[PDB]
Amino acid sequence: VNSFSGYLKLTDNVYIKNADIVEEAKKVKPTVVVNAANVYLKHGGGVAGALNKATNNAMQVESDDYIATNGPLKVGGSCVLSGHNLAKHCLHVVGPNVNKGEDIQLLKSAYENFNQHEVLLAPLLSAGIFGADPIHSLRVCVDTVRTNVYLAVFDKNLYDKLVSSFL
Repeated sequence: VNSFSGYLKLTDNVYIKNADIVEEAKKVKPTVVVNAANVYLKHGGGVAGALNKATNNAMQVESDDYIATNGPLKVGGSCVLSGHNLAKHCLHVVGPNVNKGEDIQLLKSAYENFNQHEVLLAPLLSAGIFGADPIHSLRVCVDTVRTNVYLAVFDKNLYDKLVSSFL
């Protein structure tokens, strides 16, 4: 049993809810929250900007030190950093950004990072300002992630379309 509430069950391991991931993280304090990161861990907008704002910029300060030591992530890659006030850990995952021309086949590689964690609160990778089709992102998630994933979808209209169209 876990703390996640109000989710629709899509599969054995994937759950979905219309929710603000920031407000959901603050309520649950999950072991892992996933950030929709870029390779520079520059948390300007979208999910990343909202998560970072909720940490009072402490996520960005920690991230800048990580990049100064390690250099940029790979598209499809990830790193584990602090979850600050939101979670124990934040898994920063880089999905391909269609608005930069990145290979959508890298979306499966991105979701494979989730399999290193037994339970996660996450957004749909490469959705929103990363430009991919969220219906596609949900299909790749279901077909790639084997651990227990609780998906937060900010937009009510999109949530209802994801559920209605789910095979």
